[PDB]
Amino acid sequence: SGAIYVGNYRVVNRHLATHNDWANLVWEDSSRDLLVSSTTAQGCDTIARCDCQTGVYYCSSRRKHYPVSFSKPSLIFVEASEYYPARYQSHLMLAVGHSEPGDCGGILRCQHGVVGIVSTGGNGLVGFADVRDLLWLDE
Ligand SMILES: CN(C(=O)[C@H]1CCNC1)c1ccccc1
Ligand SMILES: [Zn+2]
Repeated sequence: SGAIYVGNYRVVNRHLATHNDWANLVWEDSSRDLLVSSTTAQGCDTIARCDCQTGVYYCSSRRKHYPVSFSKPSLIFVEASEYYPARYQSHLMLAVGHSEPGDCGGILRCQHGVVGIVSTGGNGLVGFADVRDLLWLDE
């Protein structure tokens, strides 16, 4: 689990979004595994505006942050799940690292802020849904 809180927005994995998320839906992309919901409290997270390919992500299944190199956001084939067990996920970044289902929502961050959230795992690769293109999150 985990979310990004920036201004009056909550960013979550679309597959973990709650009733309240969908009740206050701002934007969702099933191809990206992202949902943004509206919040009453003003969030204080900073979204990275950059093309960093290095950062640190939180891995709940190890209670540890890992520094990683990650690929630029791309259209990536993803398998096995129950929300979508096989399809192309867009705006996805991979790194070599540990991820399990429950690690989804872990934040990946660089010096410039939040890069994205853990979205996919399997074969020792961790997929992060990029948020850096969502310039609207900051206004
Ligand atoms: C196992 N796996 C793949 O098969 C991808 C890797 C690049 N193209 C196919 C995958 C997908 C998403 C996240 C982590 C791993
Ligand atoms: Zn950066």
